[PDB]
Order: sequence, then structure tokens, then C-alpha cells
Amino acid sequence: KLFITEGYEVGRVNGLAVIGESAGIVLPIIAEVTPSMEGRVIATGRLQEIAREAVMNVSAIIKKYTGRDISNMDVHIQFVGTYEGVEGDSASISIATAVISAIEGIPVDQSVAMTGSLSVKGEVLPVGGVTQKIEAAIQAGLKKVIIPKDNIDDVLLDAEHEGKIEVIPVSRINEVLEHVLEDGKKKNRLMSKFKE
Amino acid sequence: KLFITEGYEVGRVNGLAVIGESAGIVLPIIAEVTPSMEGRVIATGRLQEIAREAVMNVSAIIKKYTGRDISNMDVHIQFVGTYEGVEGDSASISIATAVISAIEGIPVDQSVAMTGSLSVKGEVLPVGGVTQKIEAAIQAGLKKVIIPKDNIDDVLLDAEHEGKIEVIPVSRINEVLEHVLEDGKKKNRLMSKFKE
Amino acid sequence: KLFITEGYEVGRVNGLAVIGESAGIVLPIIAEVTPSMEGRVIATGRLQEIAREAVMNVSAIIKKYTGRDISNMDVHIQFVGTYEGVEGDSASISIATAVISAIEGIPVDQSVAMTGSLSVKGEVLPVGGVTQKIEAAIQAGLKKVIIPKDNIDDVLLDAEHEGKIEVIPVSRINEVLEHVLEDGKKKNRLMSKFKE
Amino acid sequence: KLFITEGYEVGRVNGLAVIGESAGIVLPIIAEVTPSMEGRVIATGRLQEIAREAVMNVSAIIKKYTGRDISNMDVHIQFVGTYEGVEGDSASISIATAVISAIEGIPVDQSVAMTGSLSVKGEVLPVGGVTQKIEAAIQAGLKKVIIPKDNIDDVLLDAEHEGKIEVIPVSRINEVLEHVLEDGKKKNRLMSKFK
Amino acid sequence: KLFITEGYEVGRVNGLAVIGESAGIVLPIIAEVTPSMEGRVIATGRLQEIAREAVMNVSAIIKKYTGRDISNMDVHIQFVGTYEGVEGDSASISIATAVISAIEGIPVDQSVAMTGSLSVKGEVLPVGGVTQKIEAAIQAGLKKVIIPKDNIDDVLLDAEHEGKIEVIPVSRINEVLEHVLEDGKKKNRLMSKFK
Amino acid sequence: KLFITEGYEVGRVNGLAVIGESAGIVLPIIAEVTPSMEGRVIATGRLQEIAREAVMNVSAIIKKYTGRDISNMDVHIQFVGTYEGVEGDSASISIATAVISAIEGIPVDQSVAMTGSLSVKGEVLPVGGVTQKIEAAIQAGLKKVIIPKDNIDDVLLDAEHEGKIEVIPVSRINEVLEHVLEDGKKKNRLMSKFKE
Repeated sequence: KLFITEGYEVGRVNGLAVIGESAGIVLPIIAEVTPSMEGRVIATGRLQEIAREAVMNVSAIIKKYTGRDISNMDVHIQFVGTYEGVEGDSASISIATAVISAIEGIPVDQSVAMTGSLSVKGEVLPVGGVTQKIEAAIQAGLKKVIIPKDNIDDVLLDAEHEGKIEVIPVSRINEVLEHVLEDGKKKNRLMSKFKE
Repeated sequence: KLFITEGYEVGRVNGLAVIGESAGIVLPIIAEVTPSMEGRVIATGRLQEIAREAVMNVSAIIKKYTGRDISNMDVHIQFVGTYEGVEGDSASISIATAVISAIEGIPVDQSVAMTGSLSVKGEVLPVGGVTQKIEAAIQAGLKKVIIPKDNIDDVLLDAEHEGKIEVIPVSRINEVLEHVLEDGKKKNRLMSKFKE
Repeated sequence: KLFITEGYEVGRVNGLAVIGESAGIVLPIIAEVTPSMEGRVIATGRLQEIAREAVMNVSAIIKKYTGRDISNMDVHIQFVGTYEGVEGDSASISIATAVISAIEGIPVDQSVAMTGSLSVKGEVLPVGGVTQKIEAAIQAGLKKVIIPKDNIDDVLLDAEHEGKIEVIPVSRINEVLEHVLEDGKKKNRLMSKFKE
Repeated sequence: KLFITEGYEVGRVNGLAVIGESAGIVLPIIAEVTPSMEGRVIATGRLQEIAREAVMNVSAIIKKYTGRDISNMDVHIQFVGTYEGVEGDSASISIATAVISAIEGIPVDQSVAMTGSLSVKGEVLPVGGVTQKIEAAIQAGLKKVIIPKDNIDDVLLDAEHEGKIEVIPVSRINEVLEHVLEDGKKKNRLMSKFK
Repeated sequence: KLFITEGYEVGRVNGLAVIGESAGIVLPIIAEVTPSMEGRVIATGRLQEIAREAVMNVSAIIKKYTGRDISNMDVHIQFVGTYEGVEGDSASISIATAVISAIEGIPVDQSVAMTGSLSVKGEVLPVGGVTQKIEAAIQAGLKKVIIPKDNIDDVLLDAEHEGKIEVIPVSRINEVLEHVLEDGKKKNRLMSKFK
Repeated sequence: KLFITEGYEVGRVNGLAVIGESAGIVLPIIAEVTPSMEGRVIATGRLQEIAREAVMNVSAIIKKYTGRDISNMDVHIQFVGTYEGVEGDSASISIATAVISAIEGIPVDQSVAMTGSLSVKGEVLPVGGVTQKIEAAIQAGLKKVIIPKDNIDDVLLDAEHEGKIEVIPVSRINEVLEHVLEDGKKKNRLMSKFKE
């Protein structure tokens, strides 16, 4: 499997994408950071413009709400596996979440997938293919799926499939973080910083 | 749903496009500006070139009628959703309003769709697919549609469809802003600078 | 259409192109010049390197004969219309003529198209696709087509096409301007300048 | 033959790739490192950004464990053969393993192919086309193929491929090395470096 | 028509090229120089890499024999017309000759075509399509064509065509010049330098 | 004729290649080197990417055997003639030999053709089209052909042909230079640096 469907890992997020025109796929992301000792964003293959964009957009939300400054770090991103035919989302939230997870040292729940376009300002924007994505997530044996609030009426799931996964709509990045970050002290202290 | 149909949002605009050749679609965009900290236009996905190009072309009236050089900013644009098969306006008036909007901190009416190419002189010039695009504005429950003054004769709706949306033809970008920017003191001061 | 067939309009020039084979097109150029708040030619698309080349060459020629130095100045050059397969002319004289107009604030006869390449010394060099260009100018209802003198013998034109446009051979940039600038005190001031 | 298959070689590793579809290939990487007069990573072709990513992740591995700084050296990464179309794996473990071999002047078992992506911290991450690649370690005649552990279950070999190669699942870069570096003094020096 | 067949012009040279994989065309070039007040080579369309290459090579030749320095000039180059379907010659001598012309102010003979590739050393290297280039030159009413010496055995013309054009084989750039530059004091002075 | 068949020239090498899939061809190359105005590799036409790949792959070796850095010079490469439809060897030995030749001032025997790719470790790796290449070398009236030791079994000469060319298989760079570089004191000195 290319994704983990349970437990908790630092820097790792199950995103979701569409392949060919219908189908959904889990899109697992890994982020790492090392001091740049300005900094670069390192990712390769077909979805790397998407990673640079998600990173550019979270760096500002990171500097603003907390201490750290992404300018001073290299941020090293992979999509775990290869992804031709795959259209990801602009400024994807799973990628920004992985980055936040890596910098804070706080593990992300892998039983939760998510799909979302991040505004610089930290909103969760709607996205396409949302039904086919939640389907892929149901298929991967995932438990929850985070989606933009404005994608709520796009969720076109047969009754049996709405019993199979929780659909948690969000409209800001802090709410994403409350949902997927592992419970503890470090999460408590990050969530505070995020009052607004 | 990928677009919002009422309310005012900063940097957010419901543009109009044509999916393949068959039909119009709403093309909601967000632009956001940050300090450059040389300045770039950041966009991804299938219409990224069109978005950089469009910001390139408008930067003209963005500095020249008003305040800032865009090479002093990073301009962050996204198309809210995925847009394969979609042909986007050259020099789009939606992107230029989105950007002018995000920079001035002046919110834009989401109930008003628009379509047109922005000349380097601030004219709004004719676009194709105007009847299609408006038909999509109508189907999306948008209340008004700004179009090029030159397309006035290409609007070929039925009797019914002509009562459902207000079509507003514009010849210049000041008019587009006048029709979408939120009333306020800030709007007033910005309009007084589109002198002549 | 998107463009302009009669009238006088500043910094806007009905150039001509080929779509590759033998499918002539009217190609409106629009130019705008503002102070750089050095300068730059801001142009988009595949013809942008020709926009720069035509700019360069008209700077030399302008500097030399009016002393006006176009170097503290941002020249925006826009191509009007939605074309692919666009072969353009090196140093194209449409772009040059536009810039001059724009700089000098003197209107251009919209009923006139032109095709040509400009040298640094400001000759008008011959170009491909002369018959096609002239047929697109006819097919657009234009009255006058400026071509290079040396292309005079590459003009064909069947019956359904001769006697249908005034075809104007030129060897120099003042010639081109002499036919297309609007008459008055400023075209007068500037025309003696090229001579001196 | 074109490539190697038998024996031990500084700096060269039989990677595995895909020519897109169901279509695996043996993809040898040769690496060479000189000290610089910082340094840079010289790779050409459609996979050079990945040669850079593989290197950048192994520098972090090497400077933490070993301490060797690879900033002081030019790393030349060459891909063997005229493959077109060719998907690569990010931070590819063949590329890192080649570099490490070059840097520490210790030979690689050619009888082994590998696929995997390397993370900064030294995990080896599951990769696509994993049955395709194993099949091509077979039509090449190789003995072992190293595969990421999290890929076990995307092994689906048939009759005519079952029993033909030794599949080696791994989670960690030390592990990879254990299995391909030639045994002796320098391997043993370098293993304890890590732990 | 796109090229001048007669008389003399500063910075203008009738080159020759092939369209499709046969047919020749006359390829006219203009070069012009302006002080850089660093220099850049300005040229656009499908042949511009060739143009910046011809100039890089004639640079080092101009400097070495004349002292002048193309680094501090802007060199502006056009192909007169658009030349889709066309291959130009590597480093083509018709470009380099238009450049030495522009810079020295000496007219080029418009009634002589030329084809060849210029080495940074001043040698005229052979080229392909030489017969189709010659035919094109004959068809256009050109009187002489300069070709690389090593291309003599590739000149394959019927007897009727032999009579119609002068073929002039060269091996170095100074021969080109001797052959196309207008006669006078400035030519005599230039040729003295290349010796 | 596009190549020389006898004598010795600085920076000139008769490479060998494959025109479409029918047959082999003589690929003559010149390399000239000059001080950098950092250093580039200058090549045009159909095989310019290859040239650059090659000089790129060989520069380590180029620096251990002179001790010039390739970033301290401009390498001007031409293939003499036009070759559309031609597959060059990657990491071409003939391009390395031309370069190394140009830099040392040491002439190369033109009577010797070669084919081969250069490992970053100075090894000569097998290449496709050997019998084909050799057969163009026989028709060209070349006297020897150096090939990879590993293509020794791919040489299917169909005698009379065996008597016409000397086939010299190599496994190392030094041995290519030994077999083509003109005899003298400079060569001897150069051959001595190939070691540990």
C-alpha cells in the first residue's frame, strides 16, 4: 500500500486526488524540514508545483500565528508513489498540514484523509471530485475525511456509504489541525497560537 | 459548490469561461498579495499561464491608474476547483478585479459574474462564448453579468432568460469596479483616481 | 469582432500575420507606456520576443531623431485576439508604430493595416505571407495596407480581390507614420524630427 | 551484455523503473564524487531533479551519522541506457546508495536490484510499479531485488516469476546497505556509524 | 521578393539554407550594431540560436585580428522573412560575414550567396544540402556562391547549370571577405589584419 | 564531404551514429574551447542537447586529466553537417575526445572512427547499432573503429569486411586517447596522468 490507514506519523498526511476523469486516489504526502543553514522547497515529479504553492501559502500562516519562519528551513516534500494521470488540488491542505506537522513535531492521524485548497489567509477553499475522493477514501479503509465546508452539497453518497466514513467539513486550517493532530500538550499549545 | 453567489469577499471574483466549446461555466478566482520579502505571480493547474499573463497585462492599470508596482508583491491566484477543458479569457477582467480588490482591501459582490479581456489601456474588449457564459451565470443563480460593450449584440437569450439576469455592458475597467466593489469610503477614493 | 476597422485611436495598430500555411489574420497590437515608477517591455505569449525586438529597434530610432529616450519607461505591448500557430514578423512595424503612437500620444488610422520588419536604421524590410496578409485585410473590410516596398512583386490577388484595398509600398519608418498618424500639430512637430 | 548483473563495483547500483505503464526496467545509476575548489550535483536528463533530491536526502543522512559533509564535493550522477518515457522514484534509493558507495569507496553487489524512495531521516518509502519492476529484475537475470517493506502486498507474482528471485523488504537505508555493500573493514566501520 | 540580387549593402548577406529535406532557399540576413552603453545578441524566430552562435564565433575572430570587441556592442540580427521548415547551418558564415560588415562599415556584394559553418578559429567547415543550396542560388538569379572547400565533391550540377553560376570554394573567413566585401581602402586595411 | 578521412586535427573526431533505424553514419564533431567571458557549452541544431549532456557528464574526468574546470571555459561544439533523424550516443566518447583534444592542443587521428558512452568513472559502456556504425565507417574509407569491449559480440562482419577495418574494443577512456591522439611528448605526459 502507498499509504498508511492507521496510527500516527509525523509529517505524513493522506490527501486525496482524482485520476483519469472519474476515480479518486489516496495521495499520501511526507514533509520534512532541515535547517537551511534562503530556504528551498524540494519536491519532484508531476505534483511539485502543487507542493511549492501549498508551502508558500502555509509559510505565511506559520510566520503570522507562531514563531517559526519557513524562509530559514528546507522543506522536503514527496508524494509517496508516482502520480501520472493525477490532478491534485491548488495549495492542497494535506501538504500544508504535513508541513505544519513536521515543523511542530506533532503526529498526524492517518486514519483521516482530507482535500482542500488553502488560501494564504488560512481558509479552506472548495475543490473538485469530492464524491470520487471520499469513495477512494472509503475504499482505502479510511475512517474520516476532511472536506471544505463549501463542498458539503457535492457529497453524492449512497446511504450505505454514509455510514462507512465520517465527513467533517472545515473552512479554516486550524480546524483541520484540531481534527488530525495527535492529542497532547504540543497540540494544545499550537491550537492556542491560532486564535484567529 | 466552488463559487459563492452573494455577499462581498476581498479578492474573490466569479469570472465566466467556456468548458470545451459546448457550454459556459463560472470560473471563481481568489487573488491574494503578500510583500515580496523579485515579485512573482504564483498559480498552478491548468489555467496557470493565463493567470500570470493576465496579471502581467493588468499590472499596467494596477500601478498606472493607482498605487503599487506588482514586482514589489507576490500575487497568489487560484481557480477555485479544477478546470480541464476550460478556455479562459486572455487578459481577463476577473483576474484584474480580483487583484485590484485584494490589494486595496475592498470586497467584491459575488452575485455579479463577469467576462471580458482588459486592454493595456483599460478598455474592456469583446470575448467569445458570451451567450453560453451568461446562460451558466443564470443556471448558477448569479444575479448580474458584466460583459464587453462589444458583445452586446452577441447576447441571444430567450424571453424567459432575459428577465432572469441583468446584463451590464462595460467599456472600461473603472465601470467594472464601480459595478462590483463594495460601497464605501475606500471605493470612493479609488474611483476618484480612475480619472481622467 | 474584437478589434477596429475605421476611426483613430492612440497606440493601437492593425498589424497582419499568417496562422501558418496561408491563413492571414488581422493582429491588433495595443501599446501603453508609463514611467518605470531601469524600464522593461512587458509582453506575454509566443510573440513576446518580437515585441521586445520591435521595441529595441524603435528606441534606437526615436532616441536618434527626437532625442526622446525610451529607457526610463515601461512599454506594455498586447496582442489582441485568441490565436495559436501565429508566425509573426521580426521587429514587426505594427509594434513599433504602436509604441511611437503611444509615446507621442498621436492617434492611428484604424482603417489601415500594415506588415513589415524594422531595421535599427529604420528601414522597412520585406516579410512572408504578403498575399495572405492583404487578403485578411480585405476580408476584415480595411481600406489601406502598408507593405514593405520590396514585397511589391509577391502581391498576387485574383479577381475577387484586386481593386478592393489601397495597397501602400514603403521603404522607411517615416513613410509608414506619414500614412497612419492623425494630422495636426504633433504629427507635424514629430515628422520634421525625422529629417531635422 | 549492456549493464552489469554479476560481482562488485564502486558507485554503481542496479535501480528499477518503469517505462510508464506495465513495463518495468533495470536502470543502472553510476555515481562519482570529487572534492570541490561550494560543490554541486551534476546530473543530466529528465530525471536530474530526482538525482538532486536523492543526493540532498543522503547528505543529511551522512552528516548526521558519519559526519562526512557532502557540500565540499561534486557528485556526478549518470543514468545508464537509452530509456525514454521512464517514470522515476522520488529520492530514489539506487541513487543515494550509489553516492554512498562512491563517497566511502565501497563496492556494490550487482546481483541486486532495488527500488524505494528515501526520506531525510533514512526511511525507505513504497513506490509504484512494484510487480513490474520485480519482473524486470527477473527478465534481466538478477538474484535479489530490494523492495520497500510497505510494498510487500503489491507483490503479485504468478507461476512463471514465483520462486525466481529473492525479494528483500526493507524499511531503512542501513538495511539496504547491509544487503548490497561488499563485506569487510569499511562496511563494518560504516555500519556502526549509523545505528 | 525577400533578398537583393545586385549591388552592395552594409550588413546584408545572401545566405543559403534548405527547406523540407531538399529544396533550397536563399536566406538573407541583416546585422546591425549599436554601442551597448554587456552586449547582447538580439535575434528572434526559428534561426536565432544559429545567429547567437555565428556571433559568438566571429567575436573571438574579430578580437584576435582587429582588436575591436563585440562584448561592448549590441548585435541585432534578422532573417529577412520567416523560415519555418528550415535548417540553418551551425555557426553560419553568412551571419558572421554580415556582422564583420556592420562593424567595419564595408558593403557586402549582394550578387554572391554563401554557405558554410564558421569555427571559432576562422575555418569554413562543410555543410549539408549544397547542391539544393546552389540550385536555389541559380533559381534566384545569383551570380556566385561561396561554399566550403570540403563540399566540392558534393556540387552535383548538369552541364547547363555549371555555366550559370560561379562556385567559389573557401576554407577560411578571410577568403569569404576578400570575395564579398566591396573594394576600397577599408577592405585593403581589413585584409592586411587577417594575415 | 562532411568529415576528414586522414591526417590529424585538434578537436576533431569522427564519431559514429544511427540514421533513423536503417543504417550507421559518420558523425564528425569539432570542439573548441575559449576562456569564459561562468562557462557554457554552446551547440545548436538537432543534437545540441546530447553535446551538452556529453560535456556535462565528462567534466569530472575532463578536470582530473587536464585540471581545467569546464565552468572556467566556454566549449563550442559543432557536428559538421545537419543530422535530422540521428541518434547520438549519450555520454559520447567522441565528444569527450574532441573536448580533451581541444583543451590539450593535441591532434586526433581522423582515420579512426569511434562509438561508445563514457561512464562518469571513465569506463566505456556499450552502445546500440555497432555493425551498422562500423559499416558506415567501412563505406566512409575509415581505417579503424574503436568500440566498447562489451559490443565485441555485436560486431557481425560479414567478411571481406573484416579485412577492411580494424575493430579496436576498449573499456576505458585512456585507451581511446592512446589509440587516437597524435604521438609526441604532449600525449606521453597526458597518458602518464591516467592512474591512481
